[PDB]
Amino acid sequence: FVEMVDNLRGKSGQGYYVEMTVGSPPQTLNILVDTGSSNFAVGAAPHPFLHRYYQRQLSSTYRDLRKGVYVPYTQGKWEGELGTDLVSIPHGPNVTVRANIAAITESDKFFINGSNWEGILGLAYAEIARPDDSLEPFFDSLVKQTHVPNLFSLQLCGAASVGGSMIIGGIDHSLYTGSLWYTPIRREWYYEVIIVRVEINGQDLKMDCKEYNYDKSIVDSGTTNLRLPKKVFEAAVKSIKAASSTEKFPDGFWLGEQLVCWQAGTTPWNIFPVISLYLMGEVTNQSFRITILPQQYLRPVDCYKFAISQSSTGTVMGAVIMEGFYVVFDRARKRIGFAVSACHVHDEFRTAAVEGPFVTLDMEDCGYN
Ligand SMILES: CC(C)COc1ccc2c(c1)[C@]1(COC(N)=N1)c1cc(-c3cncnc3)ccc1O2
Repeated sequence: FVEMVDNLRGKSGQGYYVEMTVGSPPQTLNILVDTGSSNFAVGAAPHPFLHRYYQRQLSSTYRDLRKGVYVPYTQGKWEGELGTDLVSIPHGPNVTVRANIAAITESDKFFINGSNWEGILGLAYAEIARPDDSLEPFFDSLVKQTHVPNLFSLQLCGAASVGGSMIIGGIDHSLYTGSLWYTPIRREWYYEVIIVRVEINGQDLKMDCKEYNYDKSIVDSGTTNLRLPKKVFEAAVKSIKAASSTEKFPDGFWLGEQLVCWQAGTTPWNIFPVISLYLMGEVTNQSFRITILPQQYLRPVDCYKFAISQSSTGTVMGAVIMEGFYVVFDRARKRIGFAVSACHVHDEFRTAAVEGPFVTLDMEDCGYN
């Protein structure tokens, strides 16, 4: 899998992208890697923000599905024309598949001014594909048409340029240390999981665990922050406020509405607590925990942004979580694996951790229905 190592690039806060080719002859595009959606959609018109775009008129293998698709989402929208074409991944497996491609023809707040990507690769399941679940997501097409095993894994490395690895069809042991610990994929739509317990500096938040997953918890490479349900965010901030009493901060800061600054080099990591999420384990009454540092949740913009935010769509384990870990999207076995990332950023005192097993009762009650 060495050829796939370091196949991800990006700029801080603008997502991680992978190089792809579409059409014959192949057209090279950079594509945002998104485990939080399920469409393969590429710019197909000369939007001023785009370095390049899909030109269907140059492709002999293009097939028109003669159908439109309309996709608003919480932070923008895109609209496009459905088709199929030959798609490959230069720094992925040595294969070419015929996949659905939405040719983006109108969008709002979708493309980023200054970014180096031109499209989005939705790695989640058909249930949330647009316009409906009969539009086969790319990864399903890949697995159906080749011998590529039904899993992929992500090592997101963070820092400005960011880098990482998407290992398609397997797992690269050089990207992590210790053991992988697996949590069940609750349902195949988003990559949905169940959080059974939350600690701040080893101190249990002591909330009904249903709150942690109201109305869902997902693993999402297409979200920057750790996003937490409102009630849980509130409780987490109160505890983090308390744990970091050494200094005082404005209420806007905890809402991600203004930065806070330290004279360069004297940033006090130590006054900031670690955060632990316990995830439902593979066995009845068994869990494991993942632990991140302030290096993960205080984002550099020396100034810093608080990168934990409140949510009305449930818990979202975005880049803030994923950058601590090597994450295995084991589709074949309906589970997601976490191990300590070989690239994660740590000091000489504390370190991101994946630890188990723990005894946790009533974990089935933590899921929302
Ligand atoms: C299945 C439905 C409900 C959600 O569907 C969508 C559709 C489009 C869509 C995105 C999601 C989004 C927003 O969050 C995620 N995961 N992808 C998304 C995220 C980014 C993004 C990611 N990271 C950093 N900056 C921007 C850019 C575009 C973008 O577009």
